[PDB]
Amino acid sequence: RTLLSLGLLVADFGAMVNNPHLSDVQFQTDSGEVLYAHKFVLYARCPLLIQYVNNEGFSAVEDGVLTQRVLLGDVSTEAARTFLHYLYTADTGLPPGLSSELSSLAHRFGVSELVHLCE
Amino acid sequence: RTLLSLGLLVADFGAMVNNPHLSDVQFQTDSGEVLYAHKFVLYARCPLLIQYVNNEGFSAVEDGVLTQRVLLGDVSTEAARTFLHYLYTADTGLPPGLSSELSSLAHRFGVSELVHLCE
Repeated sequence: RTLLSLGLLVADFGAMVNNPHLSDVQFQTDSGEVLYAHKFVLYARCPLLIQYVNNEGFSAVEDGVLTQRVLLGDVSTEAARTFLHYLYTADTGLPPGLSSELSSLAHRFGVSELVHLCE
Repeated sequence: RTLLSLGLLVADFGAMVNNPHLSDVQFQTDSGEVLYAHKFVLYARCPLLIQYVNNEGFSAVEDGVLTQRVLLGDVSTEAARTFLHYLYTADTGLPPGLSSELSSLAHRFGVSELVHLCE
């Protein structure tokens, strides 16, 4: 069954969402909350988001280790997290209370399938 | 359709297989060929493989950038690549000419679903 194998893959990557381990990029929302992400995923799945990181980010050093942090304005921490979740897992079961915020994000960062789903 | 979204995710990660971009680990087979990999995936999908990397790897610096290289003995470059492909994409359509080599790898690194498929 490829569905079993795929189901395991989705759970595996889902466990990396907002996971500081191996994180080389951080998004900071308007609340001041930091969300951990991985360039591996951003680059593979969202060329425009990784360019935004490379263009508007700034370096931050914690414990002698350097990371890129990016401000991610005018969006709820919850929407930003759901967006990242979609990139890591392709999960389309997303809370409609967020559909409008997710759609702005998907449009800004060229995630067409997601604009489709957010109607 | 979650299947469309998932199909896109699988193609996206599939394009990272043996892709030097963002690579922080390399496997060297008996032929002397180097395969590029990403700890993000290994850690998310194969705890035993990432431990083997951390335990038996050695550091190599190219262009002032440091990577971990690991010898991956007694296996064909093609099998090693298919193994990595499975970790990145969960693809179960794997060439039976390799099933025996993949099974040794899956068993060594605790990928149970894959031992199942290799019969």
